[PDB]
Amino acid sequence: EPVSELLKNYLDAQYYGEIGIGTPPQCFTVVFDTGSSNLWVPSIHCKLLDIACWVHHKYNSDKSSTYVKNGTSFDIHYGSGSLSGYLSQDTVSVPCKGGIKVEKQIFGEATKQPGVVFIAAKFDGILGMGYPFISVNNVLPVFDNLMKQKLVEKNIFSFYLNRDPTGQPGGELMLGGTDSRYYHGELSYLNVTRKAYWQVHMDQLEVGSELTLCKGGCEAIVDTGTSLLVGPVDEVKELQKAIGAVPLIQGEYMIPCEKVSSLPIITFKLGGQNYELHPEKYILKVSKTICLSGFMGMDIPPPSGPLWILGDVFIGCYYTVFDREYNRVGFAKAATL
Ligand SMILES: NC1=N[C@@]2(CO1)c1cc(-c3cccnc3F)ccc1Oc1c2cc(C2=CCCOC2)nc1F
Ligand SMILES: *[C@@H]1O[C@H](CO)[C@@H](O[C@@H]2O[C@H](CO)[C@@H](O)[C@H](O)[C@H]2NC(C)=O)[C@H](O)[C@H]1NC(C)=O
Ligand SMILES: *[C@@H]1O[C@H](CO)[C@@H](O)[C@H](O)[C@H]1NC(C)=O
Repeated sequence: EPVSELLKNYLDAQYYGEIGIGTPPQCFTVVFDTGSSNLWVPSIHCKLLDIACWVHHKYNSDKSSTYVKNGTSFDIHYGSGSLSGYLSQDTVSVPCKGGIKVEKQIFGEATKQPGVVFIAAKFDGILGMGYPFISVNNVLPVFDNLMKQKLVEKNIFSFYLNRDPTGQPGGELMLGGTDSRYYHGELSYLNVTRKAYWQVHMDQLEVGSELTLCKGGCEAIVDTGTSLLVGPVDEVKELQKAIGAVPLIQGEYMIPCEKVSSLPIITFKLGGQNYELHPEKYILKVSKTICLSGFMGMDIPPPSGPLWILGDVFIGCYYTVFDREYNRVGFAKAATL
């Protein structure tokens, strides 16, 4: 009864699986993003002269018998850029072909995607798996709608993200259960503080034994739609100096690959349990073979911030369970090889 969704892994930075929209299903690749709450894919009704209109697969409402028109225009903004379009209603299949059919799901037909962001993305769109409180246009999210249709037993979903770039599979989303093959030991849970993002209280962050960040407590979100670990700019700048990383030309922080195994252990201490990240795990190897820091400084302003983002680096190292029945997040050491 729980549904397994294969995930592809692009350079440890993007994790996306296949879904279907319409009857017959039109296949789209989406990032299952716990940092938003809307489902949107590109539309055929984009414009010939926009470059985003030539990149990803497009929703064609003519070819769907289950399509019904909503038409309400939407406009979505965030850090990297923005997109806009109008809403539609159709059946959503997970996966595109064991699977389930979510009926009467309102989503977004993106007709304009300015910026250079979406050109870099190997995925067509986004399926938000956050709370309804951050859903633009107050659109009932996919997971909320599927639980209303009682399509899985448990009001939970779980993420395995393989941080081995060449390994297979790239990851696995588990709708309605948890996959014990992909984690050792037992799960330990944190209560969600703010039901908007998957927000969590963090007691402190220890970079070795000489630098303590998030001093006196701070707030964090568990976000599968963010590649790296993100914290306040000033705090992460201390972290990069403590590990000796220097900013490159593009902004990435680099550290010589010889010095990796001599770098301190970084412990995220939240909710009575401690979560270790050894230097081999919070430092990425990119191609030349150059080693980059897994941390990124970004000031998220109020009311949402300041926030730490436990992105794919953290989730790829700890199997994560998102639980809407008891509003809590679970962690367990992910199985490797
Ligand atoms: N968690 C998170 N999702 C992102 C940004 O941060 C987002 C992430 C990505 C992204 C990029 C690279 C790898 N993985 C990703 F998920 C791409 C597009 C994108 O685009 C959006 C995102 C979030 C949002 C939200 C809109 C309204 C609610 O607040 C966030 N909107 C987007 F268009
Ligand atoms: C989809 O279109 C409808 C009507 O064009 C929009 O209005 C919703 O309609 C429902 C029908 O029962 C009413 O409860 C409300 O007037 C609206 N619902 C909500 C949740 O706002 C609607 O906004 C559009 N989008 C969605 C996601 O329903
Ligand atoms: C989390 O919240 C639930 C709500 O009742 C409570 O039962 C549980 O003890 C809480 N856990 C912690 C660690 O505070």
